[PDB]
Amino acid sequence: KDKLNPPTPSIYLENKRDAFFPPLHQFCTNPKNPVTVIRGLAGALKLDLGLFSTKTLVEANNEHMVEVRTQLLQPADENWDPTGTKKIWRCESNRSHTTIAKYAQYQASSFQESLREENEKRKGPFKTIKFGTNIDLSDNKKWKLQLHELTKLPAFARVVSAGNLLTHVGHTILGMNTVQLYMKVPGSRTPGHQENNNFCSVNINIGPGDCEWFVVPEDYWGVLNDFCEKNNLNFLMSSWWPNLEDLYEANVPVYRFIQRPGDLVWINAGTVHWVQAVGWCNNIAWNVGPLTACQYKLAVERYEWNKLKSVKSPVPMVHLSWNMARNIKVSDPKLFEMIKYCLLKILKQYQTLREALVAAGKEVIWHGRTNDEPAHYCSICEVEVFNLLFVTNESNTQKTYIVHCHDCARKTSKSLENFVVLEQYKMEDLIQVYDQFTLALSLS
Ligand SMILES: [Mn+2]
Ligand SMILES: [Zn+2]
Repeated sequence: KDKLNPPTPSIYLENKRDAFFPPLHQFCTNPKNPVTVIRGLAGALKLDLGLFSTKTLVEANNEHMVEVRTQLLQPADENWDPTGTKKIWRCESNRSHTTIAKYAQYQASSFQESLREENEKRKGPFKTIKFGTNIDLSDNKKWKLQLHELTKLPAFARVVSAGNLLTHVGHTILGMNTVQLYMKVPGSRTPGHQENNNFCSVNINIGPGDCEWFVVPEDYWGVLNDFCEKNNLNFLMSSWWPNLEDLYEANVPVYRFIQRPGDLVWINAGTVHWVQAVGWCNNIAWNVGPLTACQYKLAVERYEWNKLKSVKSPVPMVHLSWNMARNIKVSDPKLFEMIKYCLLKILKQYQTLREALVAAGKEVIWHGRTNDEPAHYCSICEVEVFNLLFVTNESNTQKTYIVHCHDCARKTSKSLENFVVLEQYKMEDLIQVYDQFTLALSLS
């Protein structure tokens, strides 16, 4: 079917008015659009892309760390086994570190070399290439001008904004509410994935070359998960590059398009995607969490799925839910009922545990909280832990307060004789927040 190769939802901006036009915001967050390509974005806003050129970055922080992926240069949209025999899903992506200065040297000399090949005139085997990925631009003192340029974007797409759920977590989540940079040569691949906890993502191509994108809607993610399982791959943790013929045969639609310098790509909640550089270019990217029922629902789903798969959630959805009820007026009836439901579940499970502890003679110690103190995760199994913290007698004594979840502490110390129970929030306080959380009226 032509329905298996659908057109890409696109918007062409000419000027600042197109960029601040409110229906643009509604178009991007609409669940029917798995991806939106906003063409001409940097031009419309007069964004100085030159601030993210390799030359500028070398000048600013030449010793900054780069994660290198070493890959094979593959033809077009395919991925072949090393021998050139069959197309397969597993893709080779070996890891190391370098600096901005050293990758730049390779980026530049790579281009000079293809110029000379182009003037030499005249199934693999395939060449090897290096991709500079996940460069951390969180530091405002190292990247002042770079980060300031991005405040020129319309609010809904900014790293920081009042309507962005990630802004209400109350703490930095590296790569999500901070900017990441990518430095590329042709063939550089970002393999198939969903965003962390299914949050939306924003990507701007700095240029000068293009990137080619492949996109699959959220509700087909299960099919791709089955493919991975059948091919001995972990959907969440392995590197894989889908066989397009396998997908067409399984009746999975695939969006495909080119991102040019200055184009902004909006990846909607839960959308599955993978990317390769066609030319020489840099990209920047981060996440955004719109206040919609669909975004919250999908984030919670992946949060629960991550527990089953023994994978840590970078977004602490329990802490976030309480922050919302504490500080945000919610006027969408569906979204409100979702949050209220989750808080109720958290509260009941917490009340159930606290009473079992008390019935069994275990002391609960008032420990409280400092402000801007992150959510805590279990030092053993890395699940989020809320309110009741399990700390060893020794770690308590030394005031290191190393956190365990209840189950991990029990597996170590059968009657918890090796632990103290620390409580961060009074129950009366939590009941109050829940009870005062009501649906706000909006006429929109
Ligand atoms: Mn992504
Ligand atoms: Zn644990």
